[PDB]
Amino acid sequence: QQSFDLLVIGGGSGGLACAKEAAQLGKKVAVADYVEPSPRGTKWGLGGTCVNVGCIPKKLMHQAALLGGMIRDAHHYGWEVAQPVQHNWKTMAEAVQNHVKSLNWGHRVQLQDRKVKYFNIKASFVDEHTVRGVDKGGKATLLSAEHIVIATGGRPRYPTQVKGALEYGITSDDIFWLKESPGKTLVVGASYVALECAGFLTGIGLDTTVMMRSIPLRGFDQQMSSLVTEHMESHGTQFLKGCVPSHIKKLPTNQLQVTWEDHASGKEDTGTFDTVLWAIGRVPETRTLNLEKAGISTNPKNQKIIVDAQEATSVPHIYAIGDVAEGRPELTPTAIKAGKLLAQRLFGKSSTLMDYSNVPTTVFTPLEYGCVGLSEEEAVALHGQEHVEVYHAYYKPLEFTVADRDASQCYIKMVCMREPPQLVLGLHFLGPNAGEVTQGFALGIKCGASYAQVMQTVGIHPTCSEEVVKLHISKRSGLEPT
Amino acid sequence: QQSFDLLVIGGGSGGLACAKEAAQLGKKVAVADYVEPSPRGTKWGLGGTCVNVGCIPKKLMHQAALLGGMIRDAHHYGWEVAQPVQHNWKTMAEAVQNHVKSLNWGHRVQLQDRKVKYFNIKASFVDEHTVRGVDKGGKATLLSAEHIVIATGGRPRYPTQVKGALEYGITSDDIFWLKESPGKTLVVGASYVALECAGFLTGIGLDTTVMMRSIPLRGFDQQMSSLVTEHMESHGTQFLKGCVPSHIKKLPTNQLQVTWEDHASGKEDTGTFDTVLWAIGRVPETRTLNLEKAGISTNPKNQKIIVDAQEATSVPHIYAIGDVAEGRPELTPTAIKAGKLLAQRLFGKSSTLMDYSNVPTTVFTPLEYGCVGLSEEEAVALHGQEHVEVYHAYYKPLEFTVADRDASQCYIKMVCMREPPQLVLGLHFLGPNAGEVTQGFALGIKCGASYAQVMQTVGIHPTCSEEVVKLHISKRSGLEPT
Ligand SMILES: Cc1cc2nc3c(=O)[nH]c(=O)nc-3n(C[C@H](O)[C@H](O)[C@H](O)COP(=O)(O)OP(=O)(O)OC[C@H]3O[C@@H](n4cnc5c(N)ncnc54)[C@H](O)[C@@H]3O)c2cc1C
Ligand SMILES: Cc1cc2nc3c(=O)[nH]c(=O)nc-3n(C[C@H](O)[C@H](O)[C@H](O)COP(=O)(O)OP(=O)(O)OC[C@H]3O[C@@H](n4cnc5c(N)ncnc54)[C@H](O)[C@@H]3O)c2cc1C
Repeated sequence: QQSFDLLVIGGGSGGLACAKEAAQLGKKVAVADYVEPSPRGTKWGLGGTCVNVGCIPKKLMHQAALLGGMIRDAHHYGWEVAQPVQHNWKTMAEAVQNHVKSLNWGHRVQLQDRKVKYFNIKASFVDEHTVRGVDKGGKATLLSAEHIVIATGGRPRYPTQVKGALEYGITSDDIFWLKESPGKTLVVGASYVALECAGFLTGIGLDTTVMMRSIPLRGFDQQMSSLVTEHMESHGTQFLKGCVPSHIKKLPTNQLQVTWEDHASGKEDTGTFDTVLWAIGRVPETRTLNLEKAGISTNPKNQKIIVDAQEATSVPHIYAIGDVAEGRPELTPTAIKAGKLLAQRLFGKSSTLMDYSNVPTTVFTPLEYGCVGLSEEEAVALHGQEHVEVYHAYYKPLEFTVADRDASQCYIKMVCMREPPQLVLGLHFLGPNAGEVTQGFALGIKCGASYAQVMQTVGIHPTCSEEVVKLHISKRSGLEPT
Repeated sequence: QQSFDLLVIGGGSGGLACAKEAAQLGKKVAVADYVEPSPRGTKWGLGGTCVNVGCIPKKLMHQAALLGGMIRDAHHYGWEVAQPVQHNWKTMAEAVQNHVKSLNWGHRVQLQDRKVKYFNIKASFVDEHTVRGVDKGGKATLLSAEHIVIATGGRPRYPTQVKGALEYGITSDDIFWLKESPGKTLVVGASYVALECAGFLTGIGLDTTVMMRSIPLRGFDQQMSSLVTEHMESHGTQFLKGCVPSHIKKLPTNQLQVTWEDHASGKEDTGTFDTVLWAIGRVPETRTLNLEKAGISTNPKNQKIIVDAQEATSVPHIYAIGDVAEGRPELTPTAIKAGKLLAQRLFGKSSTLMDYSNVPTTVFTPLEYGCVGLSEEEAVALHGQEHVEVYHAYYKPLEFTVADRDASQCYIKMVCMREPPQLVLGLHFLGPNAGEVTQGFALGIKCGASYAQVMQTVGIHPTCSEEVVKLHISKRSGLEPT
């Protein structure tokens, strides 16, 4: 159609927030969002990855597996539930998918009510102020605007040089939509996406195995990541440490013949699974954009979009947000706010910039891992072991006592500066409702909380989070942390 | 026996902490703890109210009822659990009680290892440096010490002028130990003790009714308390608003004939219940102390012990801690720390005082209510409506969506100062894992967090606590909070 004050490419977490805000600021906004299906042929509605194949489905299926543990615990507190309790993938999927759809329609209604022309068209630049797009039936349509915002996020990544890879494998995109149970599954990866999925899969009774080339959750505090995987294998998830896939052969039975190199024992083993999921990192969606045709530089290694402290780029009126923006953390909350504030800066008269420092997060694994601030190792790198004090503790959730469920791995460590009052650099929590616990402490770090203040902060008894506040044993002291 | 550097009357939350610390400071400590049974004849081990008839049993039975909701939700996520699932009080009680005992022995072992002579003797003063006590078989025993610490807490309170009261009623002390299901129960009270108990009782399938003379949770933010009870009656708990008991008659069937005045409708109705629990406030245990024989002044109204900012009293070497200390909040964490720090001050060389300001708390009702800082109403009283801004929101836990369980009452309000950056005065959370959520924010308030900082604090998605950080709609604005 004609032009708009603002045009947003990608109707997901970041983009939709930018549009809705701009639209709320009395500006004529337009958004184009197209869901190029997955190799396996999966596709979905408006809302981006988080809504359709990310946070939501993941968290809800995790909730499913958790409930399974809840039913065991149930009998300990007096609930005479017939223990031989099966779980069927169809019901769960049905339920999760329907909610996902509520969000699709929920967004369209929000875009309609704020009046934002929605073009389900996959964009690509032609010049510096215009884009061209195709649709379901494939037909061009001229679109331009003064300001443009790229919020195209990314997509899973397939392995290079692995026959059978595309032809038979599936990704995080396909799993939340499978029509029938994945049956026996092999998850290839060490990212949080990998761990979380094998986790709830194990939770719902599936034979699951994680294949890791090297270390777990690269990027996160290693001691905690270590504790996470240890909890997993101690509770059903099978692990293939130090292994890489080389090829997959489908059997006349339709099963998958996964062959691999085991760099930690022999040198090549093989297994048979019903599903093989590749969780090996994502790739920014810039390929199709023709960013070159618009003069928007991007960093070579990670095909992201180089950006300003104002999410700006090569061109002064073109901005990048979310998974595509280099440096920016791949989280839904940051993209939402970043884009929302960007709208505020453009036609809202605000001068506030997005602040990606100390962003709390939580990996939703069987035993949840929530953290905010510096990694221990990360802390000594910036200050030196000499100026860092680390308080830690193994604790036991009251609820775990009567349910008689293992408390190992329920560990908490708080990284502070050694000199008083000892500013807190990072907090790490491993246990039930980790995200629920970490959140509040994030405000503590954004405010500059100190260990001195932590000690003067009474706990809510009885709870797991109070343990965070009861921490007194440093690692330097050498004392037993239990 | 002979004297000790420190003598502690009452081996519970506050006292045991004081002793263990003093004992750890190389001082010879002694503690006397006697559990004068309840009118109904219930009694227990070392550890105080929290361990035996408070936080622990309460929280675990609450956990029981919660699991019941968890089993319903279970079917929605695909868990084919045979819905007609009964719950039996015997198993639960057995399980909860055994854990309670672990704490009894757990404490004795800690007192043995730190070497603290334990005299299961109910004390009473004779002079200013000595006490006299009786035991199981009742036999005196001379005990003195330079410093004395009174940590005798309190005990339930029976109604005055209500025939049938003692003869048939039970208290928070008796419920956690009942040998057989309470059957149909009537809870008389509006304190958190009252609500929490009728709550898990309803949770485990019992016909429960709360009888309230007037308002709920006097002392707490009224809007939130209102929301709490509303959630309860919307989910099984029956309410008798504006009623007072006048007499109880036992029927030849052993049931209880509760007669009462209904100041909100007729003027006198009657009901029949299996159990009647009086949750109408506690009373400090000073009666038996002969505080007069030692010259320790106490405030008339609340028979507590008047104290210094150092938990000191009339006499310079006698200190009071916990439920007996006037002004001090009746919580386990405060008593623990207060007593621990007191030890640090005496023979530890510390000059730090206990800080009872902004203590977070959480009432464990069907739908949990966690809060810290000022009550809204409390805030306008100290600053004036004119200088207070209140942000609020109704939200829906992701997990509630697929389980299809009502989100009403899931409300969050944050009371701040109106002038920027808008210091936060109090935070109120109503929903799942309230204590888990509130804790962290307590550190935020102890640090002086501001709403400006709250807005710059990214949330962990998806979680309930992130809602706390997403708050943007003020009450002044008049806008819809959903
Ligand atoms: C398995 C998994 C689990 C996750 N769990 C969490 C979690 O618990 N918490 C959390 O905070 N984050 C989580 N994330 C990450 C989160 O979903 C992303 O950080 C967030 O979606 C990024 O937002 P975005 O707006 O940048 O892009 P996206 O939400 O990915 O949206 C981009 C949109 O643009 C479309 N598009 C792409 N190219 C074009 C084009 N050329 N033309 C038109 N449209 C185009 C896409 O198809 C899509 O609809 C998870 C991710 C995965 C994969
Ligand atoms: C139903 C209920 C639920 C609760 N839930 C919570 C909760 O979730 N969280 C929380 O933080 N708090 C909770 N509390 C309150 C908490 O238990 C108290 O605040 C805490 O126990 C007070 O500690 P204390 O050391 O002062 O006294 P107590 O723990 O009460 O200990 C006093 C001890 O001294 C003994 N004693 C008394 N008089 C004498 C004497 N003359 N000679 C010798 N010994 C004597 C007593 O028998 C007892 O063993 C709850 C209370 C109740 C009643």
